[PDB]
Amino acid sequence: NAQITFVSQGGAYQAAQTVAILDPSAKKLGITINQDSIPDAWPAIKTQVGSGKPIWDVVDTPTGYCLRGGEQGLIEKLDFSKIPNAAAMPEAYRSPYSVSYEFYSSVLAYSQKTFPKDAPNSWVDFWDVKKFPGRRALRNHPIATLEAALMADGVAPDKLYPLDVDRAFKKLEEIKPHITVWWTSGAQSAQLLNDGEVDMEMAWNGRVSAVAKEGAKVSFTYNQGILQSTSLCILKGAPNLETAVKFLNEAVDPVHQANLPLHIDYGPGNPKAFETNVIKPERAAQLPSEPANAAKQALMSYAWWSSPAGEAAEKRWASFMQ
Amino acid sequence: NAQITFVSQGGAYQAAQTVAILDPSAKKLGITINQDSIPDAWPAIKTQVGSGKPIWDVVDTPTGYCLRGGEQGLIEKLDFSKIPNAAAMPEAYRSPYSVSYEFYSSVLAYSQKTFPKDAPNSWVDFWDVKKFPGRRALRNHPIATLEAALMADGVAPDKLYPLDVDRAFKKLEEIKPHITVWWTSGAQSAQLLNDGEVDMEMAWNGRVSAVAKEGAKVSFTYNQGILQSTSLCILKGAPNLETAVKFLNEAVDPVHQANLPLHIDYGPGNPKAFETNVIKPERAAQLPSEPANAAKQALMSYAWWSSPAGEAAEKRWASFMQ
Amino acid sequence: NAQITFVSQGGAYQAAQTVAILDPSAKKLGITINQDSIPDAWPAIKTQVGSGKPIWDVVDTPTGYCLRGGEQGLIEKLDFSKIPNAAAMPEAYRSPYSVSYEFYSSVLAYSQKTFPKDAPNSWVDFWDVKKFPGRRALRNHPIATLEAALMADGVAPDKLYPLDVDRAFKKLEEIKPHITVWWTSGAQSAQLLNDGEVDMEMAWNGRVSAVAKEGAKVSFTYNQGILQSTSLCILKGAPNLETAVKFLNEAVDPVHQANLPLHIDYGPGNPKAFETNVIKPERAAQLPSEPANAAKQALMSYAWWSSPAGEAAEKRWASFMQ
Amino acid sequence: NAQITFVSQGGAYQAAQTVAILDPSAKKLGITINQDSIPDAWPAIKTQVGSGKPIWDVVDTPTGYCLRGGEQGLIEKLDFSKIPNAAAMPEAYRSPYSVSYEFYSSVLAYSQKTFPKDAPNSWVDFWDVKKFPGRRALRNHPIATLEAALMADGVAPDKLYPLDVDRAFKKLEEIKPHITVWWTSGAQSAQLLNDGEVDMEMAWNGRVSAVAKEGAKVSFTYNQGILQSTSLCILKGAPNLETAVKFLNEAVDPVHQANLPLHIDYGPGNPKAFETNVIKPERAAQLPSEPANAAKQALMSYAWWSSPAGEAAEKRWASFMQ
Repeated sequence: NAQITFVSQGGAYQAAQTVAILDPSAKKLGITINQDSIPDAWPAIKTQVGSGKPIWDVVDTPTGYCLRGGEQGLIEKLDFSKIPNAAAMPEAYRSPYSVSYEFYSSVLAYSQKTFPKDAPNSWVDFWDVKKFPGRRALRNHPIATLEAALMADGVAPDKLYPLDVDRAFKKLEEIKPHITVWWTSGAQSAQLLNDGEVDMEMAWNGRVSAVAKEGAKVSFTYNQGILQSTSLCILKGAPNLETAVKFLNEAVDPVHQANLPLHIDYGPGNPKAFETNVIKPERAAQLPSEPANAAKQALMSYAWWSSPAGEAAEKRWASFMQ
Repeated sequence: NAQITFVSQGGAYQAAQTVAILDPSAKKLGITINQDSIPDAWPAIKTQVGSGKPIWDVVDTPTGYCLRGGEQGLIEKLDFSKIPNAAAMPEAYRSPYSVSYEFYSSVLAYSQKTFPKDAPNSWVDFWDVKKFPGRRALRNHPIATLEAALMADGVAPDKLYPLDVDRAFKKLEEIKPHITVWWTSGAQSAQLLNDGEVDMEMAWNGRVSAVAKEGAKVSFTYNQGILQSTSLCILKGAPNLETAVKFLNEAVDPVHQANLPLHIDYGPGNPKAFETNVIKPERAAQLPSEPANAAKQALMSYAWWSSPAGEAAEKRWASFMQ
Repeated sequence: NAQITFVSQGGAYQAAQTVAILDPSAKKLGITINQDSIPDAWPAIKTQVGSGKPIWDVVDTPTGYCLRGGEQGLIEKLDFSKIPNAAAMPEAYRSPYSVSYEFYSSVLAYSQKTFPKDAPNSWVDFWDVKKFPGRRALRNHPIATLEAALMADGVAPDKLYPLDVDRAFKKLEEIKPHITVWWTSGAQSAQLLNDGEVDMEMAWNGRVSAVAKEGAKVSFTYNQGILQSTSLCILKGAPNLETAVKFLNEAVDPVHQANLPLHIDYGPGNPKAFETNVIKPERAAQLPSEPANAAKQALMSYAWWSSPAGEAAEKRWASFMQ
Repeated sequence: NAQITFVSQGGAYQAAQTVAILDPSAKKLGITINQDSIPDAWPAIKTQVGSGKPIWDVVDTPTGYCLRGGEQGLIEKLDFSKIPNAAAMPEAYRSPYSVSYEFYSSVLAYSQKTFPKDAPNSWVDFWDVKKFPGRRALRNHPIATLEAALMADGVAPDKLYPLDVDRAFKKLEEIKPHITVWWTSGAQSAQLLNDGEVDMEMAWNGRVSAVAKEGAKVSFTYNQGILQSTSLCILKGAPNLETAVKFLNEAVDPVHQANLPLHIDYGPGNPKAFETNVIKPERAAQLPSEPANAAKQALMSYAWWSSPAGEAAEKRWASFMQ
């Protein structure tokens, strides 16, 4: 009869979670997991927790929000001695407030019709409209976008942080007159590649993979990709705290975690998933957080984005868009 | 292996569809159903279909949109000779472009803590601030909201259309100083009830149901509720038209339809679902479209809302809210 | 050696507090009271409390903020059995989070040079530029301003709430072309009366009293004044909670409280102050919260201003100012 | 009974002035000193004096403003034959329009938790992110900030003026990606140190002192601090000119001046205060303007900052921050 409410970003992503993680976890614990979905949980987290009576227990959200939340007292400090699967993960994969749930990438996607050979392969390529002609799109948001701009200006993937925001914006202003559209949704970013409105764009790898698999002649590279993650955390005042903690342990179980990539092109939060032999070699080669793919990417710094510099960067975005 | 992309509104609702309709249909047809989610599909549908190469095949959307969509050539005129389960539904449950999928209600919800006995039971009660004191919320949108205002003014549920828009707005302007919050999302509306910020509000019955299951001392009545529906349609140019047509038939199969209420508090688009003996009597009595429940409610006129009068009413809403 | 940090709005007000309340309290408890000042404490309260380590213990702020703070979990719930002076105040003068500290009024001030006889005496007078010619100023803020606009439109002082905000703004738009300036600071509002730039304005009674006493031929009426208050509260995570609680008890001691009006034209938060015979009859006649003065005024509803309707009213202000 | 209105910056600082200077001066002169507070007096001074009827008499303000004010005819040219305590101060401590009131510093403050030993001890250290890792803040303002940047670049404290503005900005642009927060108020700067959001920052020494007294494990050094002052001046047209002139004389009486450091960590405007034996040796050694402490610091040039070059430097700051 025990119960929690679990919230993620919906779509193929949440359906994939349901098959690999939510349903096997509910069945194993003997609980009911009520689901919700929201594109961006942060403002609702603040309102819910502030009231003292949030309707949500467990939130799957980009890791920076968990950190910001913990730092502002909105998120439960986790007692890891009650979450052995997470405690057995390496320290880099968790915070005092959260545990890595899955890895995704913002990548340079492109048209194989425009580029059957010699595709753009880095942000320096993306910025060079002369050497690589074609319509382009970036996300209407500074996250990952600033990192790409800095890499286009020659910064090494492992020397980005703390971001030189002034420098990133100058670089973005430079490319602006060559950006056909600044997308606001994943589906939009997929449609832009599918109908050939752009020849290249930054996109989430899951969106690119899905449209490719549907038949679109598009692809992407992990080279200079921006490697990101969502994490699970528990809201302060969660009405089902004790049950939520038990669920957290199952949600990062290696075998459950290993099953996620069987249903969607995202890597397991828990790297022990690769030890289960659930993920076949071919499949593993496609995932954002497979060692060789991860080594090609900039690892997003959630310390930087959760800090005041991240907030300030976001405030400058609105100003930038004109 | 044939496939389609199916789009709905995510959350508990899309999870419930997956268990009852999507997975069994996919298994039965031997296909893959890729899912996506979006709050409002209309704008993307225009863009996708106008490109001639949409990424979505089948959309689940409030029935009114299907009507406007079909007229404007954004969705397929269906051939019901190929969709026998739909063809056998009464004509009132379908259009030339769509089929009723699911029924939900906008209802008067209220705190049982505040109203242990003698709860408000109609929009007349909701407008009666001296008899029923307390904090109140309405949705920041004209749909259902205008009908409630007319019923508040004594119009009978079965005599609403065509709506006397002037009269609705007049009643609305009268309650306005007494509205605590004009909510904008389902989740917000549930949180408002859960944390006691409002003692009564219009809300979707599914949201109220879910909060009450979590343990909140709240309830609602179907009396003077506004009975609404979503329908399934196929994008014009859908890349998997044939498979999509076959899925629709499975989507409104009476047994699949009957399983939906087992997982969420919405009524089946196909009334034949009540004859399957799948739903328990006690559970049936809780559904928006159960006959006894439907009889207390206003049946939304999608013909009126999709007409020029409906458009003009939406355009006024902006002026009203500010 | 015990210590607290106490924060108020500075100026003559804080100097007056220091003589009547802070210094006698520090001396009686044997503690050190470190002082700070801020025009509007709310944003800093959120940042400080959110960090878990606020530098402030006790905040004197308009009562609505204490309520909003308590409702959002930023402010300590007071254990009144440890604050006998406050527990002995009537329930209407405290909340679960705060205790009334002092009363002030927004009043209709005017020039005795322009109006040596038949001065404007209500908001209806203020809005009638024909019957009462002269330059006018209001505050650049909706607080008290909306209440006055509604009273000018004929609403009774005791029938304002919940505010009909639409109606208040229409009324404010009507007077707008006749407002010479919308003041942003108390000192500015005093200077406007002193140099005759306006003949009448809404102003805080303390500002008007001070400039009058300095020699300016100005006065004001309490008729249709807006009666307001600040309250003391303790921030969650206060580094000196226990000492802060002890201080709270002394800060609303009747005799200390009775001394405040000897140094500034504001009424005691604790009405028992009038029982001490510290405040002379003549002096008492000048105070915002003396029974006869209070009876002439609209009593500001902090329930209304601390609620979402208050926030929405504030958001409309920015839009209004053009 | 004669009176004046005295204006300063409120907070602990104005409270400390009241005990040490205002109350004793009022008692000695047999007058009433009405107080006001404002963060920045300049704009109001222009308005008040331009009306010919200011409400303020005596203003306490950063010395640079006095110079510009006097030149533009906003404040009285003082007659020092009537202010003997001022006349006997060295000429460097006064202008024709003002007298040094109090000395404060902008200092390198830092966490002792983060730096138990080997704390940063100069702006060179502050700029040295590899040797001294940690979060950092600077004030969002060019004053003191530019000097720190020049010292960071190796300029000696006594060789700063006229400032090489280009070089300052170049150094500033270099540290910029490493600045966590650009603070805007003293209180914010104290909170940042107190809650560990920064491990080092420029801050006013009074703010750091106060936070350290509260128990925070923080400190600062006078090394390469920027030594600054406020002065007293009288508004042109002051309604109580004669009384104001008499107050100034009492305000810089050596004994009154010597009492100020007993209540706050600022140095006396009148150096003769050190000869009164009022201040304890250990306490003197903590003051910004103690000789040994002054010798480690840059003495702000109010002549430079008030010049056209200074104005031009302020105008560039806006361009730099965005």
